[PDB]
Amino acid sequence: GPHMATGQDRVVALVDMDCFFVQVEQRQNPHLRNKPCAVVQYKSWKGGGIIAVSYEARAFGVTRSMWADDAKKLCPDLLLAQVRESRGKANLTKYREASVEVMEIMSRFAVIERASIDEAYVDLTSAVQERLQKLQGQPISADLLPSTYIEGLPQGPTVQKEGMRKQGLFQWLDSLQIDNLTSPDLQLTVGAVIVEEMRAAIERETGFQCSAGISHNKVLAKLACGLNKPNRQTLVSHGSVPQLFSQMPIRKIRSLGGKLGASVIEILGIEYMGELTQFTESQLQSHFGEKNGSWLYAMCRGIEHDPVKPRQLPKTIGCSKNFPGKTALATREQVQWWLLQLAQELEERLTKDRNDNDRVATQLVVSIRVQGDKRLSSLRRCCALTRYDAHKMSHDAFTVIKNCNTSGIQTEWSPPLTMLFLCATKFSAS
DNA sequence: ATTATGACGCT
DNA sequence: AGCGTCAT
Ligand SMILES: Nc1nc2c(ncn2[C@H]2C[C@H](O)[C@@H](COP(=O)(O)NP(=O)(O)OP(=O)(O)O)O2)c(=O)[nH]1
Ligand SMILES: [Mg+2]
Ligand SMILES: [Mg+2]
Repeated sequence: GPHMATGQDRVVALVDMDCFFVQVEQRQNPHLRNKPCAVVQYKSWKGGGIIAVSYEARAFGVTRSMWADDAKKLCPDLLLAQVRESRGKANLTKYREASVEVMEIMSRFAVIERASIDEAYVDLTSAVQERLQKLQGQPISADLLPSTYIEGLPQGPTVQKEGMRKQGLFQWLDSLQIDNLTSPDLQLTVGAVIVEEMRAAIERETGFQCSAGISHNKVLAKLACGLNKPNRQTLVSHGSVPQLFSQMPIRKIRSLGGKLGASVIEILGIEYMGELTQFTESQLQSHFGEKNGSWLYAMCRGIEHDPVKPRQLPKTIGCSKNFPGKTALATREQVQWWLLQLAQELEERLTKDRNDNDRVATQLVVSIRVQGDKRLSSLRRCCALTRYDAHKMSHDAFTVIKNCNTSGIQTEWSPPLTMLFLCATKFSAS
């Protein structure tokens, strides 16, 4: 009753760039704009592997993870941009720099948590309180929400998508009690006004379009963001959760798309997030552990407490390359040369990071995969990172991995290596 | 031969 | 510390 917390204390937004790498390439090359196009890494094997797809190309069935040759079968006029190659490997610098452009704009409005190269959470609670004081009980005009959808509306008592959007928005705004400065629905609405402004700023100052979700916590904001992509934002209220979750496959919620989500489905004999409400917190904890159980009990009611962390910069800086099938590294000279290539890219990125961000990494993590292992990493070993020198980093990585070499011969490497990975971690202020 | 990352939980 | 999971 009156003591049952409803998880309506915060206003949280999730901003995700639409087809990011594609937009970066379309800004640089206007010939790619408003066209079916995709971004690929490498080229020789099946035309390269697609990692980003414009919405025009998605209409033909083009997806991430698809080989470009296969994509061309679905979309013969598909245009392709290739990721830059440096020191024999894909180099993603252009997209990391474009990311910084966007994240610095977002940081003007509120503290953000960088969740990936193209998305960030925003805690708008305080900004919303400020705007509400400025409004002075003035109603919110639909003109202030020109790209906002209200999930679950319209309802009750009409052909085109924009007319649907506007009808739902008008139903929402008509039911708003702008008198109450602590109404959660009002707070969400003001949050959506601020996010319209943030997205306008991003597009004006970078040329990039994005989508966004506005809700009371990170998981609902993330889910909302995907409901109306591209170039739109969606508000998911606390009240919309029962209907939304009643037909929501468990796998659609962040964290449940893998083995745990499959176990929830299999053990409980359910399919949708809303079915979880029928179990007690102790029941869920008994199946999925104390932490997962409490999280599921709250999440199926729309409640989640994970804070937006004040963290605009990545916590690690890493360099990885796969060596599939017959390109695996089977000599010591090979392994040394590629450790050096990775280490040289890492040195360049670390030196730039130190100059920009006033910090130094102190730990080097070396991960490898050996032929036959189906795991991402076969082995992971750390050593100290005391100088930004690629030859030293690569020599140290070799020293910590050289005992994996089964070959009695000194020149050969067996079993051959199918992946190398260097990761700088444990940053300190400098 | 699905690649290149990044975050975070467990023990 | 080293390994596993999840995202994409
Ligand atoms: N290297 C690499 N980059 C990837 C991979 N997957 C994604 N990226 C890169 C390329 C992506 O552009 C970028 C952002 O990932 P999203 O937000 O998941 N996809 P997007 O922004 O394209 O479309 P949407 O409009 O649906 O949000 O991350 C991968 O497997 N490998
Ligand atoms: Mg995106
Ligand atoms: Mg994203």
